[PDB]
Amino acid sequence: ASIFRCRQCGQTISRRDWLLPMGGDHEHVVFNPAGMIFRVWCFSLAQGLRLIGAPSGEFSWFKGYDWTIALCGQCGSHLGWHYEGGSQPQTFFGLIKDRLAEGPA
Amino acid sequence: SIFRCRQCGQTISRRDWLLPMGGDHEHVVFNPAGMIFRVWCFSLAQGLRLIGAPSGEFSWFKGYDWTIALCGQCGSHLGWHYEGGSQPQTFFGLIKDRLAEGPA
Amino acid sequence: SIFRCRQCGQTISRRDWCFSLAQGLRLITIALCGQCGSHLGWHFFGLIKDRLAEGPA
Ligand SMILES: Cc1cc(N)ccc1C(=O)N[C@H]1CCC(=O)NC1=O
Ligand SMILES: Cc1cc(N)ccc1C(=O)N[C@H]1CCC(=O)NC1=O
Ligand SMILES: [Zn+2]
Ligand SMILES: [Zn+2]
Ligand SMILES: [Zn+2]
Repeated sequence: ASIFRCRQCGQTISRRDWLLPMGGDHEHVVFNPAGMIFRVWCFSLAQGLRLIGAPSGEFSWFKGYDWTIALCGQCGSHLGWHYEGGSQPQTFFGLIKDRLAEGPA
Repeated sequence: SIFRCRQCGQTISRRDWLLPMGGDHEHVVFNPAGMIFRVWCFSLAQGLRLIGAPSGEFSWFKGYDWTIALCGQCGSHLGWHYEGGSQPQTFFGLIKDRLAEGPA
Repeated sequence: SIFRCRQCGQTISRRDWCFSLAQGLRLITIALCGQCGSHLGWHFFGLIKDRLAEGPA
């Protein structure tokens, strides 16, 4: 019973039970076109976020998925991205590990 | 999909250059210091600096000698170059979490 | 060459021992890693190879 909370405001976001091994690992170190590097943990589900914009396929780290920016729905901190439009799974979250705090349910 | 050094962005390898050694490009191995590594095998890499002389001692890959591979830019230890074997003669075993994957 | 739990590094088995002997498991048989409780296989010990790591003795 471990949960991940927004490090800025404490809202519960996801659960350790929901870690998802995308391509063999739940941890992906990635860089965007601006050269910013993120350590992303993949989760099946989340709550308490606000997904902003329409999904985009441009520069997706995960082939066959479109992404949307995920903010903490409470404080607006950028916590990662939601991925959709794929298969097995259809949808999942890539959340920035350093912006989360893990603790007891 | 390009692999860069996670510490500095040096260009290192490509997803196209992954090599399934023994049926898998990923090997999970431990050294005699008890460190566990998820090693990805690549046919080719660039931007590294190979340090020292090859050694067969404790090689995870039978028939190959290894040389330490640093990031040629920042000096971070990214893995090993393997040589002296067959099919292939040489390849790179890089530590997955010391790389960052992203756009070409 | 020694087989260890990939998740926590518990020693499980070796090259010399589908295994005939293992250590460090808890049989529930479903074989859990005794240390971290990862499902590593069943008891003949059958172990998920992808759930192991290999190194020197
Ligand atoms: C595409 C992009 C352009 C910018 N000017 C700044 C940032 C980004 C960015 O992080 N995009 C991310 C979105 C999620 C993903 O999968 N891949 C990406 O590169
Ligand atoms: C051989 C060795 C001795 C130490 N004192 C510390 C670390 C290491 C080490 O990582 N060696 C690696 C080199 C690459 C290989 O294939 N197998 C290994 O165990
Ligand atoms: Zn928040
Ligand atoms: Zn570097
Ligand atoms: Zn374990």
